[PDB]
Amino acid sequence: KFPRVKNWEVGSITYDTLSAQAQQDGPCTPRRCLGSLVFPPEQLLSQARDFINQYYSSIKRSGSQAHEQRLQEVEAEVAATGTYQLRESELVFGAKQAWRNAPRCVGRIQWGKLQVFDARDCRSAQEMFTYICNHIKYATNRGNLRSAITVFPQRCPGRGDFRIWNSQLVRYAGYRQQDGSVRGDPANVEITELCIQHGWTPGNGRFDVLPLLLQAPDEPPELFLLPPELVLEVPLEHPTLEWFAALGLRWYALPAVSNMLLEIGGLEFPAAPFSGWYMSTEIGTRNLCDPHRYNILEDVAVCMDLDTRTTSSLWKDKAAVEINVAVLHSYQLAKVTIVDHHAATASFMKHLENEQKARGGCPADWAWIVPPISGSLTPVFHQEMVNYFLSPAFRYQPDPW
Amino acid sequence: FPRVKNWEVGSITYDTLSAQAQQDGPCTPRRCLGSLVFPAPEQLLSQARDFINQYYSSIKRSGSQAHEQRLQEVEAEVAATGTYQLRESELVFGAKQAWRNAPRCVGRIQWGKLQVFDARDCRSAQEMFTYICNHIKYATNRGNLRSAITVFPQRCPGRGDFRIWNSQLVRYAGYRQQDGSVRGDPANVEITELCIQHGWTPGNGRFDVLPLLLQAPDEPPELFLLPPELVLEVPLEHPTLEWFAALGLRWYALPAVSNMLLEIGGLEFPAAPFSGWYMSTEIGTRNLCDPHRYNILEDVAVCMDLDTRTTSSLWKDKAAVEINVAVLHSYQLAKVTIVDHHAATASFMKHLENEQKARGGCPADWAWIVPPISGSLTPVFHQEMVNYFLSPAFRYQPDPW
Ligand code: HEM
Ligand code: HEM
Ligand SMILES: Cc1cc(N)nc(-c2cc(CN3CCC(F)(F)CC3)cc(F)c2F)c1
Ligand SMILES: Cc1cc(N)nc(-c2cc(CN3CCC(F)(F)CC3)cc(F)c2F)c1
Ligand SMILES: C[C@H](O)[C@H](O)[C@H]1CNc2nc(N)[nH]c(=O)c2N1
Ligand SMILES: C[C@H](O)[C@H](O)[C@H]1CNc2nc(N)[nH]c(=O)c2N1
Ligand SMILES: [Cl-]
Ligand SMILES: [Cl-]
Ligand SMILES: [Gd+3]
Ligand SMILES: [Gd+3]
Ligand SMILES: [Gd+3]
Ligand SMILES: [Zn+2]
Repeated sequence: KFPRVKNWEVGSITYDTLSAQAQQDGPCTPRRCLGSLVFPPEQLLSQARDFINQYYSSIKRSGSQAHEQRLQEVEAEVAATGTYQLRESELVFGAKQAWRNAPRCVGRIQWGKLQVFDARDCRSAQEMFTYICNHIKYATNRGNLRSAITVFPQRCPGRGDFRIWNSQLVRYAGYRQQDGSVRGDPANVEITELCIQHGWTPGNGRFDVLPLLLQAPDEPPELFLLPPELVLEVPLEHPTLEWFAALGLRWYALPAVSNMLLEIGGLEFPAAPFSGWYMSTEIGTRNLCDPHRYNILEDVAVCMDLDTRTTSSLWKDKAAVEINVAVLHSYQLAKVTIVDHHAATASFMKHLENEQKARGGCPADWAWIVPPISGSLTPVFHQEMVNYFLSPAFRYQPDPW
Repeated sequence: FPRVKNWEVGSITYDTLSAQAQQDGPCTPRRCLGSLVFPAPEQLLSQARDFINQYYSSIKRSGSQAHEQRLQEVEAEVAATGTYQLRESELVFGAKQAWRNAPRCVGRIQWGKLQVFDARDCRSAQEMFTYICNHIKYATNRGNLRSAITVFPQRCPGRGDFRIWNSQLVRYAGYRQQDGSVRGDPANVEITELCIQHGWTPGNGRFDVLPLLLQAPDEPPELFLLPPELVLEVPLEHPTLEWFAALGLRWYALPAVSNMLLEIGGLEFPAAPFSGWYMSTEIGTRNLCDPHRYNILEDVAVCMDLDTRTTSSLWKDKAAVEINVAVLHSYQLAKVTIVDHHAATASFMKHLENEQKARGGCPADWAWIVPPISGSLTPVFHQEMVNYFLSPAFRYQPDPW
C-alpha cells in the first residue's frame, strides 16, 4: 500500500507514503491507466478542518491553543454563514501548498518563494485590472521575474464568479483567413474571437498581445487593453544564425496562468492568476514548434539548409534544438529570467529528494515533468513517479461560457 | 468508455477495447503508477476459452462447428491432463496477437508480419541453441531484417522451464572494473558474471558479444557461443564528423528479446525469443547516451567543441542528435534495416487508426511510445493513450537465477 519507486539512473529506491493521502480520485483504474489524458452542502467543513490542520502542523503548532481556537472559528463561521474566510497567513500557506502539490509543475523547487497579493476585497472588472496590472509589473520586475499569485474573492453561493477569460494574462492573437488557417497563435483563436466580439480592434500581426476580458460577478465581461509598457517581450534572435532574427519571432516574458481554480480548505477561487518564469522548452519547443501552434519548425529547417526530404536526417530535431537555443539566448540577452530544461529537471530531482524527507513523497506527473525534447537526457526521465491529487490544489475549470 | 483526444488535429475517439481488459494494472483512482517500469484448472479454462473465442473470430468462424468442438476439446484436455496443446495456426495467431497487444511497442504497425518458428518439440538445450541460431540467421537476413519469434515448449506440470538467461540474443559484455567502473555495457554486468561463472572466458573489449546461457527443463544453464558470422554488427560513424569513427563504437543489427514470457490462452511459454529491427533512438539515445549505459554524451559533445560548462548551450541536446544521426547513417550505410523515431511514430499513428477501426481501441503506454529525444516533435506526443493489459501477451518474468 506504499508504492515502491525506483530511480533507474542510480538504482535508488523510495516509497511514496504521501500518496496514501490522495483525496480527489484521479482517472486511473486497475483496468486502464489514463495518465496520458490532459483533462481526465457542508462537506466544506471536512476540507476546512483538514486544511487548518495542515497549516498548524506546518508551523509546529498542532494541538496547541491557537489551533483549537481557529478550529472553532471556522466551525462557527460555517454554521453562521455557510462558508468561511481564510486568515491572511493561511491564504499564503494554501497558495504555496497548492503550487507544491501541482503534479505537472517542474518548477516546484521554488514553491516556498511566492508573492501572494490578497485581492479578496475586490469588486468589478475595473478593480481586477488594477490588481492584474500590479501583479504583472511586480512579477515582471524589469525581467528579473518573481513568482506571484493574486487571489480574487472566493466563490460564494447565489452570486456569480470572478473570472479571467484569457487562459493567460499575456496571449497572442489568432486570426483566421479567407482559408480558415490561422495567423498568430492557434491556441487562442477562440479568445481572440471573443475579444474581437466584445469590441477589440484586431491587428493584423502574428504577435498582437490580446486584451483581457475581465468578469466581475453577474456582470458582462469588460475588455481591458494592457499597458504596452507593462507587457515585457523578448524578440527572438539566435547567437550565430544571423537570419533567425529576420523571422520576426517574439515571446513574452511572463507566463501567468489566469484560467485555473485555486482551491484551499474547501474554498474555491476561480480567479487567482499565478505566474513564475518560463522553462525554455515551453516556448522554443511547444509554443513555436507544435504543429497546432506556431509550427515554425520547417521554416527554420529551410533557413538552416537542412534536408527536409527525409525524416532520417533528423532535420526536425536539429531545427528544434536551434530554436530552443535562440529562446535561451534571447531571454538571457534581454536579462529576462528563464531556465533551460536541463537545469529545471535537475532542480526538480532536488525537489523530489527534499519532498521525500519533508513529506514522504511528491505527486509528480511523469509525462509533464519530462521535457518535450531530449527527455531521456534529463534525470527525471529515469525517475519513476507517483501521480495523485493533494489539497490545496490548482484545479482546471470550465471556460466561463 | 475513456474519451481520447489527439491534440495536434483535434480528433476524438473512445477506447471501447479497454473495457475488455482482463488482467489488472498498477493504477488506482487514488494514484497513477503509469511510469513504473515493472508495475487452478477453472481459471486456465476461462483463459483458454477466451483465446479460442479470439482465434475463431479472426478466422470468421465464431460460433461454428469447429469452434464448439475446439472448446470441448480444450476442456477435455484440461480435465485429463491439467493443460492443453495449441494447434499450430492457433500458436501463430496467438504470437501475433501478443505482439499486437504489447502496449510499449511502437513497431506494432508490423504486427501481422511475423514469422513464427514452432520449436515446441525442442528436446534439449543443444536443440534450443540450433533453433536460436536459425532464428538469428533468418531474422538478420544479411541486414534486411525480418520479424520472427521462436516458440519453445510451454510450461507444463512435472517439468522445469526452458529459459534463455540472456535478456537478448545479442548482448555486449559488461565487465566490472579494477576501480569499480564498468567496461562495456553496464546493463549486462549480471549476465556477464553468470557467463564467466558458467565457464566463459571473458574478453575485455567494450563490445564483446556474450555467449548464450540456455536452460533445458530441470537442467543447469548450458553455455553456447554464438557463431561470430551469425551476429551482424554495424560500426558507428558519422556522415560529417569523421572523428566519430575513432570512438570505436558498434551496435548489433538484431534486437531479439529473449527473457520475456509469451502467454497464449493461459498457456505460458517462458522461452520464446522475438526480434524485429531497431528504432534508432534505442541505440543512439538510450544505449549510448544513458548515464548508466555507454554514457558517451559528454565525450561526443567535447569532441564536437560544444560548451559543456553550461546547460543552456544545449550541448547535451546537440551531441545526442548527432549520435542519433550517426546511428541512422551507419545502419543505412551497412544496409541494415533501421527506422528513425519520426517514421516509427508516424507509422504507430496509422497503427492506432487501424486498431480503432479493427478493435475499438489500442493499448498504448504513452511514456514508452514517445521517443526519448524530440518527444513533442513526433505525433504520438499529442495523442492521448489508454494503457491496459490484453491477452495474448508478452509478460515480464523473474530472472531464472
Ligand atoms: C517559477 C518558475 C516556474 C517554472 C519554471 C514552472 C514550470 C512549469 C511547467 C513547465 C509546467 C508545464 C505546464 C505546461 O506547459 O503545459 C507547469 C505547470 C504548472 N505550474 Fe509551474 N512553473 C513555475 C512556477 C509556478 C508557480 C509560481 C505556480 C503557482 C503558484 C505554478 C503552478 C503550476 C500549475 C498549477 C501547473 C499546471 C499543472 C498542474 O496543475 O499539475 N508554477 N509549470
Ligand atoms: C519490427 C520492428 C519493431 C520495432 C521498430 C519495435 C520497437 C519497439 C521499441 C522502441 C520498444 C521499446 C523498447 C524499450 O525501449 O525498452 C519495443 C518494445 C516491445 N516490443 Fe517492439 N519493435 C519491433 C518488433 C517487435 C516484435 C516482432 C515483437 C514481438 C513479436 C515486439 C514486441 C515488443 C515487446 C513485448 C516490447 C516490450 C514492451 C511491452 O511488452 O509492452 N516488437 N518495441
Ligand atoms: C507559473 C507557470 C510557469 C511556467 N513556466 N509555465 C506555466 C504554464 C504554461 C502553460 C502554457 N503551455 C504552453 C505549452 C503547451 F504545451 F501547449 C501547454 C500549455 C500552461 C500552464 F498550465 C502552465 F502552468 C505556468
Ligand atoms: C523486438 C524488438 C524490437 C526493438 N526495436 N526493440 C526491442 C526491445 C529492446 C529492448 C532494449 N532496450 C534498450 C534501450 C532501453 F532504454 F534500455 C530499454 C531497453 C528491450 C525490449 F523489451 C524490447 F522489446 C525489441
Ligand atoms: C497526450 C499528452 O498527455 C499531452 O500531449 C501532454 C503530454 N505532456 C505534456 N507535458 C507538458 N509539460 N505540457 C503539455 O501540454 C503536455 N501535453
Ligand atoms: C522511469 C521511466 O518510466 C523509465 O525511464 C521509462 C520511461 N519510458 C521509456 N520508454 C521506452 N521506450 N523505453 C524505456 O526504457 C523507457 N523507460
Ligand atoms: Cl506559454
Ligand atoms: Cl537494445
Ligand atoms: Gd542562404
Ligand atoms: Gd567534417
Ligand atoms: Gd578518448
Ligand atoms: Zn495511471
